[PDB]
Amino acid sequence: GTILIDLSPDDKEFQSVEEEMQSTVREHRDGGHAGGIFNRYNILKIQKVCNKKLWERYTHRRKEVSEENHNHANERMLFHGSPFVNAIIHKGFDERHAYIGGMFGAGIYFAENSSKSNQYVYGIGGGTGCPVHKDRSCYICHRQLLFCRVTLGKSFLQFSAMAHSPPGHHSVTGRPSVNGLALAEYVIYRGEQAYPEYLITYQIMRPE
Ligand SMILES: CN1CCN(c2nc3c(c(=O)[nH]2)CCCC3)CC1
Ligand SMILES: [Zn+2]
Repeated sequence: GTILIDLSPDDKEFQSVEEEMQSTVREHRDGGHAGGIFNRYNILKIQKVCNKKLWERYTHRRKEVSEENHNHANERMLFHGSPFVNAIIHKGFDERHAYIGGMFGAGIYFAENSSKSNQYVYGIGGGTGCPVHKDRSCYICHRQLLFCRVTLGKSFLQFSAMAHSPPGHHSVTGRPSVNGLALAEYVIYRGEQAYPEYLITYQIMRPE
């Protein structure tokens, strides 16, 4: 039941999603090993992901969380990078999309920094890079990220450099405690707490 609707570059919605993508690029501690060397992207396409059943699954769970947290879903828009982006947009997030080895346990991880999610497009640590050239810094091959609506509810705060949520919480927030420029990362433990709203197709750009 998934349909993908292309947004025009003239559409304010295209422009606001592009800006979130470009404006949350940072430098990574690996010097670009996992995700490549770049300061900005070439955005090729932004599509709205439309699935009624997956949307209703999300909103149902959002209302449950909200009623357990003084009517506050604590909903954010966050990036997700994965080799399984085609399955996510068709069947939703579920326990097959869980980072078993994540630092906050086996859940589904999201980032405020688009460049953080970019490191996972070709797999954990960037895998072996693009399928065509085996290059984690490929500037030719088209990459995809999801920009997702995520219900955090009561989030457990972890200060730091499928499982269950900590008791009494709906998610975990990984707060950076060393790299002053890094934005937060987040984990949910139920697929129904995220909806993949935008599919973004891009290339990373070689710095001049
Ligand atoms: C194969 N899995 C795909 C998604 N994945 C993933 N992890 C993270 C992020 C992400 O976008 N995808 C952003 C925060 C850091 C962790 C874990 C590995
Ligand atoms: Zn390539």
